[PDB]
Amino acid sequence: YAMNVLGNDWNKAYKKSARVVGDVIGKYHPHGDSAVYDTIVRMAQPFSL
DNA sequence: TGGCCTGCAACGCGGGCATCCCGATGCCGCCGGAAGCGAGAAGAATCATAAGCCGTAG
Repeated sequence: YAMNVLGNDWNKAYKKSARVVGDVIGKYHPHGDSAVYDTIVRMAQPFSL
């Protein structure tokens, strides 16, 4: 939902992950930073999904 | 297509009968072995008590 509200489509340029992590911690998931980053890494691994 | 079962006819040998000689055997007495499973001991299958990682959380 945060990535959709931010407006980062597939046909756009890349963006830094720290901004997205900070936004998620600030608005919706204020439960640390390690879990969100680990979830992002897990979603980014091709051999994991 | 080749071989087998059976009817007809001819031949032979053994079933039955008795008994004399005979071989097992039931019984009796004396001696042997194995069973008797109960118990002691060893081996093995199974049960009971720690970790390692799977991913977000502190």
